[PDB]
Amino acid sequence: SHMRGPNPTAASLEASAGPFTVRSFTVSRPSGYGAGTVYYPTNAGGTVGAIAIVPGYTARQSSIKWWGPRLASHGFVVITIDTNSTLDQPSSRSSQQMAALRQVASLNGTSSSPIYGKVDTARMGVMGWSMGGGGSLISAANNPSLKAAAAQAPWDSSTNFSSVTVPTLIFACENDSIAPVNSSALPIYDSMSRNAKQFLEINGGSHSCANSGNSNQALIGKKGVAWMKRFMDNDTRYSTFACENPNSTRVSDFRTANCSL
Repeated sequence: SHMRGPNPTAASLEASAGPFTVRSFTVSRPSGYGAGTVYYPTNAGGTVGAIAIVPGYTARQSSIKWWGPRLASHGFVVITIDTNSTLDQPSSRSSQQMAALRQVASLNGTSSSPIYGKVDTARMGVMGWSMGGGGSLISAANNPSLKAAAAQAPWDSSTNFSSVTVPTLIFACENDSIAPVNSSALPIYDSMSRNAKQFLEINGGSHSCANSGNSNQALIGKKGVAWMKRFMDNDTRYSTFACENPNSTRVSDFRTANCSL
């Protein structure tokens, strides 16, 4: 267990920001990816786990930026990345996500870095949108020591993620016409037998339903923070929120397995 911050409430996890103070910086010399913003917290008590977030095809940090402060304010170091090319495919995106986690761990050891010793480099998570969500699931399949994964509107050329043992949360957008739920998100979710997993489908959601500026930041933010706290911190105070079937008009579908209360 790695418990930091007060006992959460649905209300405080729905809030725009958690208890901790967040400052950010642009990574100076990115190592094995295009660009990175690091978001961190100053007064967490101990060190916090790190999460690397990757956008979709043609997209940049903009699409996924809101997660940086939303997660960091609850006790994580979060790096949002631009890929080497906006036209990088999921396997390449996974490689770059893992290179960003690698560099976050190096900046942890770098006296000139604002996250100097602010990071616990044994507790790492992966997140991403679309092809970046596909990348996150590849990162989880290839690296089972990752503590948690969350993909929003994921897309990959293959829907078989049966090797994934990492607790995985899938955000789906009901009306997605880019990576439709019935051919992408759902099939990907159904492939995972060996892990804690969850599927939350956003009612009437387009492909961008979990991106910066979305109309469900309360519910989506609550779920992603609760999932990452539960599984990255092994913090059982978050079990109620991580596993709950939300009683919301904003949710069109909910599935979960191996998520014990």
